[PDB]
Amino acid sequence: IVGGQEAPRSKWPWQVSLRVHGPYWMHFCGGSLIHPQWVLTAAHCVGPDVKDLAALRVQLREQHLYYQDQLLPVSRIIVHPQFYTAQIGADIALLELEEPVKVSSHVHTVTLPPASETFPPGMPCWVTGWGDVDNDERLPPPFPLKQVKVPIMENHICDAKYHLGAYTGDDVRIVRDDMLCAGNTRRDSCQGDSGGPLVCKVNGTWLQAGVVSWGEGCAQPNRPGIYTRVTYYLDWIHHYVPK
Amino acid sequence: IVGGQEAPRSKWPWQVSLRVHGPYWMHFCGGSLIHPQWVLTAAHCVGPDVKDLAALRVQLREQHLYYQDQLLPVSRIIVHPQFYTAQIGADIALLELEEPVKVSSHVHTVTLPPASETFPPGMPCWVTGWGDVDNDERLPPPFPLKQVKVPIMENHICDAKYHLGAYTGDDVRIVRDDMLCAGNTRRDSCQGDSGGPLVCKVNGTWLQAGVVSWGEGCAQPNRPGIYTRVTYYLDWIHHYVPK
Amino acid sequence: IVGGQEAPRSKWPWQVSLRVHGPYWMHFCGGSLIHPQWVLTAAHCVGPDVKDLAALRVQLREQHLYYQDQLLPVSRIIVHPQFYTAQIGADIALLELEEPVKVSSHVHTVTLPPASETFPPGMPCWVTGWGDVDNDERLPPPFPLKQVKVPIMENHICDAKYHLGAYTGDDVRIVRDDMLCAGNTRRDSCQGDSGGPLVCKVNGTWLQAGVVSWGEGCAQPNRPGIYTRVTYYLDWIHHYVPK
Amino acid sequence: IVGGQEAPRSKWPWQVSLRVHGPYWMHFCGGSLIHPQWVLTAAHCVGPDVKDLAALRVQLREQHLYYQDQLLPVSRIIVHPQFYTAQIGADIALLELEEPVKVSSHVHTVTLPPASETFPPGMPCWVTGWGDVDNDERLPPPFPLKQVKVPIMENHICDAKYHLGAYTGDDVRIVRDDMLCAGNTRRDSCQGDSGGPLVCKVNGTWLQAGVVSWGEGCAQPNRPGIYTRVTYYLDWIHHYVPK
Ligand SMILES: *[C@](=O)([C]([C][C][C]1[C][C][N][C]1)[N]C(=O)O[C][C]=[C])C1=NOC([C]C2=[C][C]=C(C(=O)[N][C]3[C]C4=[C][C]=[C][C]=C4[C]3)[C]=[C]2)=N1
Ligand SMILES: *[C@](=O)([C]([C][C][C]1[C][C][N][C]1)[N]C(=O)O[C][C]=[C])C1=NOC([C]C2=[C][C]=C(C(=O)[N][C]3[C]C4=[C][C]=[C][C]=C4[C]3)[C]=[C]2)=N1
Ligand SMILES: *[C@](=O)([C]([C][C][C]1[C][C][N][C]1)[N]C(=O)O[C][C]=[C])C1=NOC([C]C2=[C][C]=C(C(=O)[N][C]3[C]C4=[C][C]=[C][C]=C4[C]3)[C]=[C]2)=N1
Ligand SMILES: *[C@](=O)([C]([C][C][C]1[C][C][N][C]1)[N]C(=O)O[C][C]=[C])C1=NOC([C]C2=[C][C]=C(C(=O)[N][C]3[C]C4=[C][C]=[C][C]=C4[C]3)[C]=[C]2)=N1
Repeated sequence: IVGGQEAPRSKWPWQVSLRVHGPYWMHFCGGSLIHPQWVLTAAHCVGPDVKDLAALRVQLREQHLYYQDQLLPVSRIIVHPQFYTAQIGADIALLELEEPVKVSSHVHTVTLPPASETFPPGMPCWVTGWGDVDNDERLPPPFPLKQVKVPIMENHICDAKYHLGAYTGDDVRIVRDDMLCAGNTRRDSCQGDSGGPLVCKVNGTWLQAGVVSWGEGCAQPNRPGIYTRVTYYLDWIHHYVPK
Repeated sequence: IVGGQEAPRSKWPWQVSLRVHGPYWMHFCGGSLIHPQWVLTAAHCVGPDVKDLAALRVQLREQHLYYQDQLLPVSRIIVHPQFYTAQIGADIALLELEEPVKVSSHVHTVTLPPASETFPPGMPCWVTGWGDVDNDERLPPPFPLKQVKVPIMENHICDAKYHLGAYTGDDVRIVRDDMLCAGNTRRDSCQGDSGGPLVCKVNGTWLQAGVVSWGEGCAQPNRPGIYTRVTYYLDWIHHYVPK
Repeated sequence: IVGGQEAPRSKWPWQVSLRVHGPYWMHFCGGSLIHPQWVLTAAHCVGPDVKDLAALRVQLREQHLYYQDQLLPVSRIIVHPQFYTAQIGADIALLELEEPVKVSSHVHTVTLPPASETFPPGMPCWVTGWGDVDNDERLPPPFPLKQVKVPIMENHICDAKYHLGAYTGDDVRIVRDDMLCAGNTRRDSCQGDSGGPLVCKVNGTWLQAGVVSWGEGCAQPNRPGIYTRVTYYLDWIHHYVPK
Repeated sequence: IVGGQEAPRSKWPWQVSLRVHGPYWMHFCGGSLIHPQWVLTAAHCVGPDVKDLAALRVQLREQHLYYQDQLLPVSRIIVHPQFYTAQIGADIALLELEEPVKVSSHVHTVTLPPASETFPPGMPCWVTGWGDVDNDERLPPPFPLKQVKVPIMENHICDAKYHLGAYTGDDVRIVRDDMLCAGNTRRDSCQGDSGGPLVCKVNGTWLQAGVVSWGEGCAQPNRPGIYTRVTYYLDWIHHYVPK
């Protein structure tokens, strides 16, 4: 997370940390609890190649990473089949936990938007996570969960920005239709936030508009953050995740 | 190059080394001379973002890197407008030297193939460069130009193998048509060879069939190397390079 | 600490951590509270060259590094005038706090030994700290305080071992008189523990026998840990720390 | 070498390069040819712990390291018995080649100074090597052999310099009698030059006055290069090396 700051402990009850087995269960990606037994994340965080579930764990809402670890095993990794790379698209995945979690004020699901929802450009949204606080710049210990207010941006406008200073032809799609974008040169998500959530308060309730996907660096000029548009894959998600 | 030997002084007279400015003019990609004023290379070596031409130079064939440097300035960098990432495709580009080079037995251009050339399996080809000699293993000083004979396989054979051990649907094409496939777990090109040539001997003449592009690691099981299919972009090349 | 276990919250009330300014107040060495206003540590941790005091801070006993920081500023760095390198000797130093500390059962001083105490082999001694759990292997987060019981051996026994597999002449002392040795190939202190305490229970009381100094690697064969012998420097310590 | 330049092909015909086995025979220290079959160097380059000879080699005068390599095996490694660390002293050693090298105008021995010889402070001397061109920054490829003119300085005046900005007491020796110093904030030897020679032209003839040993950083303020004084160990060398 670039810009923004440490999050109050009562905020973002659905944020989660993905841990991979090594000298210690290390955080490699963010995620979100969208259902007592399901975690929404970014496909590249766990794909394209097949993974060994034995080496993966999910950590629910934690104020400071690693301090009060309570690792939860995963039973299934469902990576969207159209995924191969973040730039191409369909960068979204599902993690089924072996046991549902006992929700509470402190830890509970976030809500998916309805297939109609669109989130207008210049709409206040928040992205959260434990990622780098800047290009090649780790979040130092005690590893607090961070948050930043980032403005949504019209799909075509981000595509347009990504063509500036680039040899890529203007009519060649870079930011694709299954993507969403937010951020500026001051506020943005970075490495370590991947698979994390982008949420916006709509009519007084929180909806996940996106999943932290990719981008050319973090908060770079004319290089806004690119996210996997959630509304776009709701049908795929609901094929596994009960309504 | 993985699984090769040091190349003799009389071979690959068209090989070139691209140099980036820094504490010293470091080698970051390969290339090939297709004309006294033009060099063929990979688009991901110089793009998708526009670079400062000043920080780039070209070194013509050397037996060992940095020892007999005679760096040459570049006046133009032309990247195929279709390019953005190597996996997507169109990983091809051109460089125009500020002056034409005097050709000879030790350094002359390579012949481009006719639009109808296929390069089918069985037919032996070679790939050259100064890249790593294995995953994460840099070429050791004095940095000799290496060569290796690589087996060519049909595009659909490689595509099917890139799906083995992957979540990507067998239906989603990975190895695209503007691409060419070669190598195995003992012979392959690695990081540092990108942009360099892949040549096959046809009717006694040497033809550049590909441009070192990408792959999942080097010489890895079920992940043969992927090269930009040169015949697919001939028309584009001729919009800049004389026939 | 090498080959230990995580330490209980009620043990080692004198153990402290030294922090140096940077992206965050990072732990670089260990120490011990010997007086409400004084901290004992290794001279190599803060010298031989004079440092900017403002850039230094001291953290009192903590169960997990960085979790609950309450950094305390330092007004004076006092390094034994005889120190230059640890192998040579006099690897001892004093830190005076700008303010005295309020002691309790969780945070109190350690008892220094009487000038005549020896600590012969077969004595119960422990060494604590936040250092590496092995050679080039950092203590993984949440960074718990570790402890390990180390076997103490006579100086001449360690001096002879350091000579095995070495070109240094036998009559050329390596482990010097103002030094003490402990540990084996399974129990030792490592990088990061430097300056911390080595305590031994003697007749119901805990006494600081030495200060973690140096060694060739950690827990390496014939290379036991070497500590500055505290009894050797009582007179010096007392020219600053009131009796 | 800091603040110097590439050496003319016909200077320092005695400079040598020490190679250690690994992915390739990498340079780790310098040395000098003092007899057709003996190489003078620093003990900290090959000790204090015993090394395996099969892993060591010797490369003679080379304009560019690694280019025209012709490694020579070493029959024996003689490390002064009083050596343990560079700061303590006796940082000198001898390498006995398996064969006598055939001297020539381009490759011959340097001369040892007479026991009574005293290089006056201010003496115009030269230090050669392939070490870093500055603190933490390697010598770029093609790795030319550098040289720099460094002024010798009085042993006492250096000891004093090293106490400035240091807690070490004034009457406590840092720069000892078996050492000598040279260089300033613009001219000095650096990591990789260790074991190399420090020659001075005396009465029309080159004498090796020092062996690159140690120092705090390279070219740092009030931290001149410290070298093992050769004259001091003439008797020890002649005990092995003929006349
Ligand atoms: C992401 O955090 C970044 C975010 C970039 C910002 C988003 C908006 N502004 C910029 N995305 C990124 O780097 O995308 C690259 C796409 C081309 C991120 N951090 O790290 C990654 C890549 C990554 C690193 C490591 C892993 C991993 O270790 N996964 C484990 C390995 C494993 C072994 C056994 C069992 C399970 C697993 C999963 C995965 C991805 N992206
Ligand atoms: C390529 O060598 C690899 C080859 C992989 C093998 C092929 C067959 N088996 C595997 N490909 C690769 O890494 O692909 C990545 C995905 C597309 C290679 N090595 O490094 C790259 C990437 C790269 C590294 C460095 C630069 C660079 O520094 N370019 C300079 C920057 C600059 C500034 C000013 C002026 C000019 C320049 C060019 C570019 C690309 N690919
Ligand atoms: C010590 O932990 C090791 C312990 C080794 C074991 C003991 C028994 N078995 C082996 N000792 C060591 O490495 O000694 C080396 C010399 C002989 C240790 N870890 O790191 C050190 C050295 C060291 C590293 C870093 C600093 C430092 O950064 N100090 C800061 C700089 C600064 C600037 C401004 C204000 C204050 C400061 C302090 C210091 C020492 N020893
Ligand atoms: C020396 O180049 C530096 C020079 C510093 C300058 C001198 C005047 N201004 C500063 N000295 C140094 O760092 O001293 C530190 C002492 C306290 C140098 N560079 O690196 C070293 C240390 C060193 C590194 C590596 C080796 C080595 O690899 N030796 C091999 C290991 C081996 C295995 C099998 C068979 C043979 C060998 C030899 C040795 C020393 N000093």
